[PDB]
Amino acid sequence: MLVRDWMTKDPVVVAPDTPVLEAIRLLKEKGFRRLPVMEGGRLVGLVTDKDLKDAMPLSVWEMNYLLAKLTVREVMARPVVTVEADAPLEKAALLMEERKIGGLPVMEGERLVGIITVTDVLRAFIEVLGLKLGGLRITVDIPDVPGALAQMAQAVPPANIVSIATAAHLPGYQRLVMRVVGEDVEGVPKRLEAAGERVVDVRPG
Amino acid sequence: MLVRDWMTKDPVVVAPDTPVLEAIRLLKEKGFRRLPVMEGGRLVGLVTDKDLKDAMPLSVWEMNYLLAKLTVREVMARPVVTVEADAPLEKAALLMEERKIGGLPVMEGERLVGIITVTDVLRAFIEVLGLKLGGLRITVDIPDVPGALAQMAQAVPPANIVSIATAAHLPGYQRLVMRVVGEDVEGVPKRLEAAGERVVDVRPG
Amino acid sequence: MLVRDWMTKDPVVVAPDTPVLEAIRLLKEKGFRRLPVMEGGRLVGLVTDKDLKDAMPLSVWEMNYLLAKLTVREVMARPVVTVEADAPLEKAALLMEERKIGGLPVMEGERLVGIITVTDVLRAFIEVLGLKLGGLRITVDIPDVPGALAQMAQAVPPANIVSIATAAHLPGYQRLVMRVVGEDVEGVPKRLEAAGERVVDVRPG
Amino acid sequence: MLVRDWMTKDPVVVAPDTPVLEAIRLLKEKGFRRLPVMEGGRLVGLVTDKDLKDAMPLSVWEMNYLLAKLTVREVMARPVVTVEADAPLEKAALLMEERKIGGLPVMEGERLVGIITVTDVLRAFIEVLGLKLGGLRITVDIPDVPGALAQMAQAVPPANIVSIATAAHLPGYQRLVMRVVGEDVEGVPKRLEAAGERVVDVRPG
Repeated sequence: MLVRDWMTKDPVVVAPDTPVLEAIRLLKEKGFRRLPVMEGGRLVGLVTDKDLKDAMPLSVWEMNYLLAKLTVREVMARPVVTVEADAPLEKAALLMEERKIGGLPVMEGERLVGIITVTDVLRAFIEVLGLKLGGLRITVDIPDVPGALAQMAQAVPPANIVSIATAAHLPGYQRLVMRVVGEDVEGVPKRLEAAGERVVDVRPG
Repeated sequence: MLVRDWMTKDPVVVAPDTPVLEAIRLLKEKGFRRLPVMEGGRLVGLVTDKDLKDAMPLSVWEMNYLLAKLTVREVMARPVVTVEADAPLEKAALLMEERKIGGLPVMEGERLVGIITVTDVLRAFIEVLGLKLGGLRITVDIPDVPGALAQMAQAVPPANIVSIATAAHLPGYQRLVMRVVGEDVEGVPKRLEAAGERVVDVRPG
Repeated sequence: MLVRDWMTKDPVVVAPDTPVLEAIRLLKEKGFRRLPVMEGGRLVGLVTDKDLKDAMPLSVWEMNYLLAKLTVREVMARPVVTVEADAPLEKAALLMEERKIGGLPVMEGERLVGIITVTDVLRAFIEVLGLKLGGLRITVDIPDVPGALAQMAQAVPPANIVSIATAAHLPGYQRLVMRVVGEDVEGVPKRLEAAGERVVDVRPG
Repeated sequence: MLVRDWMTKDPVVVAPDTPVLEAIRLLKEKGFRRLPVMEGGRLVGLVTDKDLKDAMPLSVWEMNYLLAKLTVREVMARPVVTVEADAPLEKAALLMEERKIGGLPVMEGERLVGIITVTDVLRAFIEVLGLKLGGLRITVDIPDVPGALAQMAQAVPPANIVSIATAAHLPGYQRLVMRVVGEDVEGVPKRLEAAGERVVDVRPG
């Protein structure tokens, strides 16, 4: 799970002296929403469609004249928050959530290699947790001692586990959301509690 | 993991006859970005800040006069895609990613109880997968036979497993990204491969 | 020559609480350019198309929202300069030129009966000076003694004089621009100087 | 009375490729309202502040982007109506009233020497008719036979006549508006009708 595997490569970039209104049209016609800003071959700022639209430099033309001449440099954000291409996917999600952002320029050190957004990170979590694989979504409470998860896992075969998440740490218990697939997945809930495990609920993957 | 646990409750709503420009200012001053549209006490449409801004009904005043009178009804989207409050968190992420959306009205049947966004879903995944718990992030390749994960898990104690994801299904092997925490977590990589497991890489949680 | 004879009757009026953008459209669709403002059945202000257009109450929508709600009261001019319907036409021209204005509400005391503009005053001067009657335009220098004009005028018959203007008061001489029409107008220049008058130049009416 | 004597010399001009919004600001900061358009050293068009403001090339930015790039060439009027510098003042008034215009580029053949407006023409009529000279404004009805005006004029001395206009051609009578000044002007009304002339009314110049 790397940023590389989910980023969009070769994004559109813009220059600081690019006129605000030109930047806007560029974002419209190429389907993007944020625009990293290059100068001297280095990343010097970042602009979103919002930033451009909410730009504030009056009558209708003093204003209109002012927007017409406002440049990207005057509205771009810095310093820009970025992630390394080779970073774990989860780092991007962390950065995005911490700082309220929906998008993130992807770097190799000083170079720009792509862009990763919130919907890219969503796709990634959807893939690696198997949210599209059907099977069964099982919430189960296991004792919160080190060896318990290994013991719970023996009930699943012949079926497979694709992902486990901790819904909650509880007094005496760790509450797992578990997705299982494959052979005789329907048998899993039985086996789990017949093996003395505490099965909270079960629905389709 | 329910939509309930991550949604923002009691969102701002608007009426179809609300003027487009009034809706915009409402979104500015209350910090939201999408606006469900209520009528007759039912959800009849949905509008984003983008929808409102990109509205197209001319000189500067014919246009200006036209925006001034354009109503929410003329630009709202339907039918609105929603999720039930009691739905698993993962359902929201699925809906958002499928349909390119960043936000989702939350319902109890016909009633409106809140709103859940992409950053809410991010927070949720960040919590349940433990991306903020430190410990160790371990990519490990285990044989892709039913019983293998149970066997791999016995190496972790005295440390705990908080979450497992499948980075990839490979020939002969399932590649897991595993986050482990607690007592002697540093010992885990040793134990894993000393137990014959195939440890791909290790970095800090 | 009265204001009455040249004014446009029953002009469009507006109220102080009329929205600026509504006033603008009203001026577009009825062909006017200034809008007297009535309240309580009295004249309380005056607005031009310029005043409305150059109105200044920001981003593009804060501005747009602001214009949308700006009222005529906030941009109207007062006190309003007016002329009485029964006033000599020349009074309007004087008021318009003194105060740079192109239009003038026409009153009967406190009541509003019409509107007179610069092009109305132009029409009037064009009519009463006969600028469309053809004939001859004669610049002539007569001595600047009281009886001279009477003496110059005897040369015109059988032709008629329609108007006389003073192009300049000169040392020893008053320089007249005179328009003559009718029978044997071509004979006038001859008769004038043959009568010892000083004929500066002659062109077609 | 020439256009020369009342025109504003050395007006601001603009080029066809001048951006509409730049032309507008130029008119604001130099106090003019129309802008002749020069190219190749010849007059190729004319633009008013209205023309520029009412320009119509959509969302708020497609529009805004479009105005930003609209050039004077796309909105200028032609062919341009002009007057020769050496033309009689009255020609300008005729052109302005005929064609609804408030301004007129002033030429010497192919060259541009100035600009004359409606308020310039007003000033001129105000000067040559003596509307600011006080004295008496006398409406008088004289018989409409060739010799009558000469005969009426003998009553004015010792006072002077500065201008005569024809308010109306009537059955049997020409109705004159006459402005008289100087010595014993108060005596004129007496003398006129005592000389059998028909004095309609009298007010201050």
